[PDB]
Amino acid sequence: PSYLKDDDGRSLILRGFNTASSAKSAPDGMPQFTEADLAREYADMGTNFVRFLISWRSVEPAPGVYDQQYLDRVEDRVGWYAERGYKVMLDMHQDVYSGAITAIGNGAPAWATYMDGLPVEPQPRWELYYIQPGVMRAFDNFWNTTGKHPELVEHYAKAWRAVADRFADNDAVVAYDLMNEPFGGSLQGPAFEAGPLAAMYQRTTDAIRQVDQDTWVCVAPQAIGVNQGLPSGLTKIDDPRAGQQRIAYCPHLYPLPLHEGLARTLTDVTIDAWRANTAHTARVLGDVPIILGEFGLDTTLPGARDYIERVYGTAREMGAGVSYWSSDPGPWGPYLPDGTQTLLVDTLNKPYPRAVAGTPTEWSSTSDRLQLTIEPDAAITAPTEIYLPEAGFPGDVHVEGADVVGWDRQSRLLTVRTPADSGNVTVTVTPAA
Ligand code: NA
Ligand code: NA
Repeated sequence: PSYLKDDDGRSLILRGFNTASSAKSAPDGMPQFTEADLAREYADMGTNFVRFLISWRSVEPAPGVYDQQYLDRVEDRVGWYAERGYKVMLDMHQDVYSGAITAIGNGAPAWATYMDGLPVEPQPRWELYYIQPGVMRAFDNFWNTTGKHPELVEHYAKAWRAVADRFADNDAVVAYDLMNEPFGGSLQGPAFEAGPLAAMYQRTTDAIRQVDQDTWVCVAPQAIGVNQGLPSGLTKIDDPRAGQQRIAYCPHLYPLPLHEGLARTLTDVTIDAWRANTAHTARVLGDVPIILGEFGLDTTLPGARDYIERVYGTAREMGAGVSYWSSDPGPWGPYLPDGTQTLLVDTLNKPYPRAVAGTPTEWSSTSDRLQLTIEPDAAITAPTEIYLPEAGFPGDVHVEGADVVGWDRQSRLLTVRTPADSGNVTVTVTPAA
């Protein structure tokens, strides 16, 4: 597998949350999430990544007019993450196109929503709004399948350029996720993914690269079908940056059965199919890094822990980053509304390598042990950086295979140094006696 890298050339293993669904309908575009909430997250789970929801409607409230005060608010939040050593992926988020479809949808500004008078009647599940005539038309207009709105993708690309212009020099931002769960309307499958979807990604990448040459551009397949383990027809996106391509692949995982009986078997084979397809499309895109941009479930469902642990194990084997859906309060999230921890906290709170001085070829961890094998890179001078939870590591560390450079018992960051001229190096970290 391939990895995103920090400025020191270290390979990044990304672990965090989507923050947050509450942003979707917030008048000011911000999630109901405070700096104290982030402090709690970090203290409880030692996460190092966030998929932070932004919105086109907040970026471009009128055609060609960008809201710099909104971008100030996003920058403020990114600062909270920066102060705690997080890396940030900005997600241009939508579901069901726009709030203006009837609230139910979110994403596009009202001026960019053309339903052409076609109906959007109430449905028993939110996902079924996607196939209502007015919503299908709004998407068909956006992709210019109707031929009536070529301007919409151009506006979208330039809205992304405005965001990239603000964040190009932001050391905490590592990725731009160009579109949440792309939906093709009357176009579905390769006709959509290799057609207007890929075309929008190319135009948007090109626009972004006018102002930001180094942030990873992350592209998703269409969500319907592919979320459930079907193949993607997405095609390769060109990166005009000088030097190596910085495109990454950011699919989601939402097995149909969602964890017991035949449902468990179906979910397990879905993971297998999803893995094979994800690996294939990551190759098509140029042997690119993978970020599992969303997965999640009601943690109060029997079998939830086993599912979660299998997904993280799979991500680890694939060298994938993970942003769990989501940090929002409730049974899916790490905390219930009153602040009580769910199953997720103890499940996610395990040792992991955050930034590796070389390619991690394999690793494992339990509550009181981490082992990591590194393919060396002599060019990297920064140490390997590892998270160790206090539960299992209440005092000092015992490290075999590396020299301890620092052990910060407050931030929970262990830094170690390994030789680069002795082949692959295995580092094992356990609690001091
Ligand atoms: Na409109
Ligand atoms: Na950056």
